[PDB]
Amino acid sequence: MSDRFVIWAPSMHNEPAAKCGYCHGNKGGNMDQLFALDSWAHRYMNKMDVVKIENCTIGSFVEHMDVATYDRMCNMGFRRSGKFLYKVDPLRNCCRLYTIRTAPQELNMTKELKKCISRFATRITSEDYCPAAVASSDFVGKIVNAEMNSKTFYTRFEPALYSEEKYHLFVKYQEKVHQDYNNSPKSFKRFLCDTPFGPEAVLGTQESWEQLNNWQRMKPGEKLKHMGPVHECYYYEGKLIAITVSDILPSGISSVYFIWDPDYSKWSLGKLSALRDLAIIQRTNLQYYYLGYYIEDCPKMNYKANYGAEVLDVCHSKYIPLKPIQDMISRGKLFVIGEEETKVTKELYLVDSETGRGEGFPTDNVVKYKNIAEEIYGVGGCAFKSANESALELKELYGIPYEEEDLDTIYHLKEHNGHAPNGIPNVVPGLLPLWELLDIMQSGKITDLEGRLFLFEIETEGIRPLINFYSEPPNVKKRICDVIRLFGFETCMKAVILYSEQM
RNA sequence: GCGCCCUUAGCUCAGUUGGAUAGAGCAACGACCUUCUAAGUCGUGGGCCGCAGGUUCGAAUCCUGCAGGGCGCGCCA
Ligand SMILES: [Zn+2]
Repeated sequence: MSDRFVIWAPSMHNEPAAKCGYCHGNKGGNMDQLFALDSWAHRYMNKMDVVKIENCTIGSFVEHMDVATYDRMCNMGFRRSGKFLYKVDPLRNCCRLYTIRTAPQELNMTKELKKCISRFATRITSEDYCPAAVASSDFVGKIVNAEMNSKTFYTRFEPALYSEEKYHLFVKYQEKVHQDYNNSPKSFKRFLCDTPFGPEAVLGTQESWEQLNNWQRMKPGEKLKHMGPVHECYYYEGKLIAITVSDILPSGISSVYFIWDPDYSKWSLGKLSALRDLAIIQRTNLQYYYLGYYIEDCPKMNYKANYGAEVLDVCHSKYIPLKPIQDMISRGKLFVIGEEETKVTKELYLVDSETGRGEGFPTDNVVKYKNIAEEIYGVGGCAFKSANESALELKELYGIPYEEEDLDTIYHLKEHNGHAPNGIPNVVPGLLPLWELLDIMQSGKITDLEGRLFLFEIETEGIRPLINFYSEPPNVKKRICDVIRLFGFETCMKAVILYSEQM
């Protein structure tokens, strides 16, 4: 209990584009960003008026997942945001997302923000007192040893729980900068108190917290044992003015949000948490700092570019630094990196390994990459014809209810408003392409997992062994292999999958 | 994220915060001692400068820049 990987069958629940929190479905005269790329933009310009563009969501209702398994998941792209563990395919949807990582050892921050760190260190010091005037090329030295020998601004680590003290600034700040004058209490309990991470992992032992607050003088090499969300309050005198919210994985730290007190924002609390929590890595033995979820379609997130982020890729699990591809990722275009064996007529082969399913790939710094995703799932790419016939063989090979769709049926018609078109699109770079699934059955690798997994329906509550693969209903079998196309091959081996019918 | 502030001894301070780093308390020596030159009072002597350049006989000193020293509060899923 509370230790196995739990993920339900994804169901693309869709809503009108007005409900979108970032894009609203309107981006002026920038219809190229709305669709995949320019190739279909030149052809769907007159067809977009007859086909509605909604806000597609790809995700599932998860219960709990162990920290070790989720580390791949947050590296894959399925970053936690509430209990709806979700992701957005890079092809169709109007608001794409994918995890990013930052490295504090060699971050290439811009010179514009270099003046910001010069401001917070002067005021905090107690005037005459100075820790000697020496060279400070590494900015760690003047912050770690200054927060403890004074009472200017001291912090304290806390778990992710409920605290009444934060409520005062949690409401007024939204009423002040977010214009959210109607804040029910459920907006705090749901967001930062019910996480998919294991409750024992969040609790752990206080010893991990004890050494965590001792990060200032702890010697590197000590074994860390912290895994889960983190809350680092920002005390001042005898109150709080900022609340840090982030999640520390067993391999890195992922940040989400920030909160200020409206009028008590004297000490420029916004940039303090960011600049004094990526320096945790140097003092500890951690390796990664995840900024969270990146959105190119939302211009507001451009400040995260200065954080040294890392635009991810979900089709091939190959990290690539944000700055070298700053222009390439612009305008909301697709981003799938090819290989030396690039082909414009055959689909991509996939790899299912313990370390080769989103557990880091070897990367070279000085490399002039090129974009090949445009020639795969677009007008100029011939891979669509091969994908069109790929679905035909799936139906006549084993008997799984996957039927192809016509040429002008890639997106739901505006006449489909009266009947919700529940289903999983086949042309999705995030989803496993049909090329690899075809080789799975031929190679016999599907057989090993066959006969070991149990059929588990939420509305049935029945346990029965699997002896004949074709005896189970095909519609249920359809949902089983859908997750195999989305959530790592092997993976599902150490996991149990549930299904949703028409939720 | 943008703003105006000051970048001189181990310290506080001068040179309208541009033309020698000087007094004073400290630690040093000493004609200064009833064994108060290791708790009097007087000569004072080592303690000399920050990272780069910038436009001028000139730079502790109009500072664009950087690391470190001052002040409203921000386009912060
Ligand atoms: Zn959207």
